[PDB]
Amino acid sequence: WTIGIINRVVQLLIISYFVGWVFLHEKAYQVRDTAIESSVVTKVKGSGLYANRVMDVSDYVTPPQGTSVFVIITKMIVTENQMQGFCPESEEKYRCVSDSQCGPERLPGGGILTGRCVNYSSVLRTCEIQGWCPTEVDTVETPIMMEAENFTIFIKNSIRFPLFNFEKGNLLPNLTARDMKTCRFHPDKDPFCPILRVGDVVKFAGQDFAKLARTGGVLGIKIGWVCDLDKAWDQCIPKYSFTRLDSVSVSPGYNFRFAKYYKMENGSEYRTLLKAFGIRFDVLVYGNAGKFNIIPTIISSVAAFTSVGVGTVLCDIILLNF
Amino acid sequence: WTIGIINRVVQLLIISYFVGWVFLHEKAYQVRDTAIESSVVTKVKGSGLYANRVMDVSDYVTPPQGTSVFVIITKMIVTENQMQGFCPESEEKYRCVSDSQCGPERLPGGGILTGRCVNYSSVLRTCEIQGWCPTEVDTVETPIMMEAENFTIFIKNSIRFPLFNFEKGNLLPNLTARDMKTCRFHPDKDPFCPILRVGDVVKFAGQDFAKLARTGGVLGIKIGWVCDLDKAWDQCIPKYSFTRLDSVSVSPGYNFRFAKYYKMENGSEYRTLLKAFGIRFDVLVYGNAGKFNIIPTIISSVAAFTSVGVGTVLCDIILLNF
Amino acid sequence: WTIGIINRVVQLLIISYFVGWVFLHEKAYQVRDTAIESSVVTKVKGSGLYANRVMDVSDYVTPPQGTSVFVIITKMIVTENQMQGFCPESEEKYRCVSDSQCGPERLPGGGILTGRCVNYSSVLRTCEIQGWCPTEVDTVETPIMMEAENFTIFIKNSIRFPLFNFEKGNLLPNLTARDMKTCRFHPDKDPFCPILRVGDVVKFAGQDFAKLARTGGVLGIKIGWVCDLDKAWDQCIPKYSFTRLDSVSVSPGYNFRFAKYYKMENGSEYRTLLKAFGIRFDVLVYGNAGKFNIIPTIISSVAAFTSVGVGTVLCDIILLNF
Ligand SMILES: *[C@@H]1O[C@H](CO)[C@@H](O)[C@H](O)[C@H]1NC(C)=O
Ligand SMILES: *[C@@H]1O[C@H](CO)[C@@H](O)[C@H](O)[C@H]1NC(C)=O
Ligand SMILES: *[C@@H]1O[C@H](CO)[C@@H](O)[C@H](O)[C@H]1NC(C)=O
Ligand SMILES: *[C@@H]1O[C@H](CO)[C@@H](O)[C@H](O)[C@H]1NC(C)=O
Ligand SMILES: *[C@@H]1O[C@H](CO)[C@@H](O)[C@H](O)[C@H]1NC(C)=O
Ligand SMILES: *[C@@H]1O[C@H](CO)[C@@H](O)[C@H](O)[C@H]1NC(C)=O
Ligand SMILES: *[C@@H]1O[C@H](CO)[C@@H](O)[C@H](O)[C@H]1NC(C)=O
Ligand SMILES: *[C@@H]1O[C@H](CO)[C@@H](O)[C@H](O)[C@H]1NC(C)=O
Ligand SMILES: *[C@@H]1O[C@H](CO)[C@@H](O)[C@H](O)[C@H]1NC(C)=O
Ligand SMILES: [Mg+2]
Ligand SMILES: [Mg+2]
Ligand SMILES: [Mg+2]
Ligand code: NA
Repeated sequence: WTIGIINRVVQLLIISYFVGWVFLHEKAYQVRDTAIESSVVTKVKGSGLYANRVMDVSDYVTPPQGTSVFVIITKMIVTENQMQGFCPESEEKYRCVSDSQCGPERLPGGGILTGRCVNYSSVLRTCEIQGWCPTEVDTVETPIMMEAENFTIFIKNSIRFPLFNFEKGNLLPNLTARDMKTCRFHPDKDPFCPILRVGDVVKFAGQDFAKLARTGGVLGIKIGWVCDLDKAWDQCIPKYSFTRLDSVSVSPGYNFRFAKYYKMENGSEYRTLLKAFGIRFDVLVYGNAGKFNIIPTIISSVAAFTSVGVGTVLCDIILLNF
Repeated sequence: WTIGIINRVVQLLIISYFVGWVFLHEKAYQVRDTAIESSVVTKVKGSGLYANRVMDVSDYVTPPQGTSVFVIITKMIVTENQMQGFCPESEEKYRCVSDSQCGPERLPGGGILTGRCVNYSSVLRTCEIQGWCPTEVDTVETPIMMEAENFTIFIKNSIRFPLFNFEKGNLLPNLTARDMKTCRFHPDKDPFCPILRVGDVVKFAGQDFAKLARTGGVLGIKIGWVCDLDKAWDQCIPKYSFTRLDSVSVSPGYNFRFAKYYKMENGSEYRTLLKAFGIRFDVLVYGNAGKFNIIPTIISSVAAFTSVGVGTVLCDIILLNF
Repeated sequence: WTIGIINRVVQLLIISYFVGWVFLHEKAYQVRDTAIESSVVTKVKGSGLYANRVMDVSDYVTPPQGTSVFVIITKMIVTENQMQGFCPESEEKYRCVSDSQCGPERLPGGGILTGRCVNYSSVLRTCEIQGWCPTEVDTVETPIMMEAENFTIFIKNSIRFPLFNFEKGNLLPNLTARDMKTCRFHPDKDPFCPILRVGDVVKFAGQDFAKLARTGGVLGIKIGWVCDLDKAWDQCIPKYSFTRLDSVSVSPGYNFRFAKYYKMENGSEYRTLLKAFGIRFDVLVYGNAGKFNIIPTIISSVAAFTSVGVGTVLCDIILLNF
C-alpha cells in the first residue's frame, strides 16, 4: 500500500528532524579544544591618599610586573622601626601568670618564647619573645584609601587554541565604541573595552567598596573565549564576567605582611612591618573552541542514522498496536 | 522452535549485560569538563631561628601575597655591604696566570672582566671583574632553619567548572573533624582540613626535611576535583596529594638570589646580596566533572545497540558451528 | 552469481580501507587528556652594563624565584631621592593657565591636584600636585643593556597527565647532543637542551633585540607535550616554540614601575622611582596525551561498521544504476 510509505516517509521526516536538530544544536560534528593558552598583562592607573601620604602605582600595587594576580592595597597597618631583640608580645592569647606557662609546649606554632613572663603593660602580662620589637598591634582601626575606587585596570589578553593553532587578542578597536585610550568597560555600552574601573569591578561582583576595602578581598575578572572556529575570525570574541572568590568560621578579607628593611649608619638593622589589606584581582581566562571534524561528524552521523532506524520501528509498533 | 528464542534471549541478556556494565562504568553518557578554573590563596604561619636572628613570615616567605607558588627560605648565604667597583672574582673557574687569558673571549656568559689578572688571595689568582664587591663565596656551609618544619600552610581554593558553571570551595566545615582554626590535614584522620604542616607535606612527598632544607627543593600540593555533577553538591569533593617536582647531571635543590638595597648618607649605594635556599610550594589544581548529556547518551546507546547486534550474530556462528 | 560477491567483497575491501585508515589516523580509539599539570622553574644567568653600573641577576631579573613569568630589565628610567610634598607636574597634559582649571574635575584618574597652577619651568605652567617630588620625566632617552642578549634562560619543566597519572620532566640527557651544563637549545642541532640564549629566543620570535630592548616586550617560550601514551615512555617528548605575545592605538612595549625605599637618619622617607622596560618571558606549557580505551574503540568500531554498511549500499546503487 502507498499509505504505508506515506506513514514511513512521515516517520522519517519528523523523527529525522528531531534527531537532526538535536545533533546540530550541540555541534556534535565539532572537535573541541578546551585547553586555551592565555597570556595576561595588567596595568593599574591611579593615585590615592592614605593618612597624609600619597600612594601611586609603585606604592599600592603588588606585584609590579602586571601579572594575572595582583593586589591593590586599600588599608594598611604600620609598625615602624622594629629591631631584633626581646619584648613582651602584645597579643592577649600569650597572657601568662608565671614563667612556668611560657615554655615551648605553649603555642607551638607561634613566636619564639624566651621563657620569661613579662609585663607588656600595666593591664596585661604576656610571655616575652625574641624577634622584631616592638611587636605588632593588629587590633587598632586604620583608614582606607577611597581613591582606589576610581583606579583603572587595563587587561591585555593574548590567547591561543593549540589544537587548531588559533591565536587572538582582546584589543579589538573595531568592537569598541570609544577610543581605546579613553574607553571604559561597560557590560552593555562598551563590553570589549579592556579598561575596567576598580569600583565598577567591585560592583559587577556585588560588593561594597567600603567593606571590601576595609577587610580586603579576592575578586576575579573572568575572560571567556567560547568560539566556533567554523565561523569567521571576527566571531571569536571574549566575554567578561566578574565574581568574588573569597566569598564566605574563618575571618573574611585578604591581607599579607611585608617589611621595608633599613640599616643604620653604625650598621644595625631595623625594618618597618606592614600588614596590607587590599583587593586581589585574579584574571581567569577560560575558553573552548569548536571546529568541524570528519570523525565526530561520522560518529554523530551513524548515531542519528541508527537511532532514527530504531525510532521508526518503535513508532510503527506504537501506532499499529493502537 | 521456541529454544531458538531462548538461545537468542540468553544471548541478549548476557551480551547486553556485559556491554551495559562496561558503558555504565565509564560514564559514557556524560559530557566532561576538564578545564577547571581555580583560585588559590595561601597563608604561611610560623617563626624560626637562623643564626641569632628570628625569621617571621615577612622574612622567609616570598612572595608575600599568598599565591599558588611561594618559597619558604630555610638556609641562606649573606654577602653584606657590596658596592660597585673592581675586585678579583673568588670563583676558581676564573683562575688566570696573566692578563692574556682574562679577555672577553673567556667565560662569555659570566661576569664583566676588566682584563687584569689580580690576586684574590695568596693561594688563588683570578680575573678581576667590575660589579658588586666583594664577590660572593657560595662554597661555605651555613645553618638551616629547623623551625620551618613546624610552620603551617593554609590553602583556600575556589574552583569552577565553566562548561556547567559549577563553582565550589575547599573550606568545608562539615567534612572536617576538628574546627578549621585548629585542625590539621591528615590523609586519613582529617583529609579535608586546609591547614598543612610543612614537615607533614615534606613527609607525604617522601622527603627528608634535613636534606631538603639544606639543598632546597620544589614540592607540589596537588588538589584534585574529580566530580560527578549528576550527584549531589555534597559529593563534589577535593582530594589532596603530594609530590616532589624537582626530583632527580644538574645539581638538585632550589635557590635564588635577591639583594637588600641601602644608600649612604653621602649618597653612595651598597647592597646585601642573599642566596636563598628553601622549599618552593606549587599548588596544582586539577579537576574534571561529568554531567549527563543527551548526545553522549545517544552515541553510547547506538554503540551498544549495534555492538550487541553483531555480538549475537558472532555468538550464534560460534555456537552453531560447534 | 559469484561476481555479485566479488563486487561486494571489493566494496568492503576498498570502502573498509578508506574508513579504516581515516579512523586509525585520528586515533579514534584513544581517550585524550588535554589538562596537562605543569611546574616551571626558570634560572637566568648573565651580567650586563648599564650606564657605568653592572647589573647581575639580582638587579635585572624580577621576580627572583624563577617562576613561569619573569622580566629581564633592559632599559630603565631613574628618578632619585623623591619625597612626599607639593610640586608642579612635568607632564604637559597638566598644563594650566589659572587655578580655575586645576580642580578635581580635571584629569580625574591622574594624580592628586592641590588646586594651584604653578610654574614647572619658564616654558611650561602645570597644575601642582601632592606626591613624590620631584615628578618623573619619562620623555627622556636612556641606554639599553646590550649584554642581556647573551644571557641564558634555563627552564626545568615537570608535567603530568592526570587522567593517566603519567608524569615526566624535560631534562633528558640522552636526547641532548652536548652536556646539560654547556649545551644550548637549537631547534635543529639541540632541540631538547633546556638552556636558551636570550638573543636566540628573541630571534625565534622574529624580533629585533635593539627595538625590543628599547621598548620592552612580552615573549612566550611554549613547551608542547603532545604524547601517545600507547607508545614507549621514551616517545613522550617536549617540543619548544617561540612567539611574541604583545605583538601589535596602544603603544607597544612593556614597562612597570617600582621604587627603592630609603629612610633618613632623622627619619624622613625618600625613594628612588624606577620605570623598567624589559623582556617579559611567559613559559606556556600545553600538552595532550592519548591512551587506547575500550569505549572510544567500541564507538569508533560501530561508527565504521554502520558507515561501511551504508556506503556499500550507496555504491551498489551508483554502480547498478549506471
Ligand atoms: C614542633 O612543635 C612541637 C610542640 O608542639 C615541639 O615539641 C617540636 O620540637 C617542634 N619541632 C621542631 C622541629 O622544632
Ligand atoms: C577593523 O576595521 C577595519 C575598518 O577599516 C576593517 O577593514 C577590518 O576588517 C576590521 N577588523 C576586524 C577584525 O574586524
Ligand atoms: C647602633 O646604634 C643604635 C642607636 O644609634 C643602637 O641602638 C644599637 O645598639 C647600635 N648597634 C650596636 C651593635 O651597638
Ligand atoms: C656574546 O658573547 C660573545 C662571546 O662568546 C661575544 O663575542 C659577543 O660580542 C657577545 N654579544 C654581545 C651582544 O655582547
Ligand atoms: C553543613 O552542615 C549543616 C548542619 O547544620 C547542614 O545542614 C548543611 O547541609 C551542611 N552543608 C553541606 C554542604 O553538607
Ligand atoms: C661615600 O662615603 C663612603 C664612605 O663613607 C666612601 O666609601 C665613598 O667613596 C663615598 N662616595 C663618594 C662618591 O665619594
Ligand atoms: C571619581 O572621579 C570623579 C570625577 O570623574 C569624582 O567626582 C568622584 O568623587 C571620584 N570618586 C571618588 C570615590 O573619589
Ligand atoms: C638514558 O640512557 C641510558 C644509556 O646508558 C639508557 O639505558 C636509558 O634507557 C636512557 N633513558 C631513556 C629514558 O631513554
Ligand atoms: C629630615 O632632614 C631632611 C634633611 O636632612 C629635611 O629635608 C627634612 O625636612 C627633615 N624632616 C623633618 C620632619 O624635619
Ligand atoms: Mg601579632
Ligand atoms: Mg660566584
Ligand atoms: Mg608622569
Ligand atoms: Na556511534
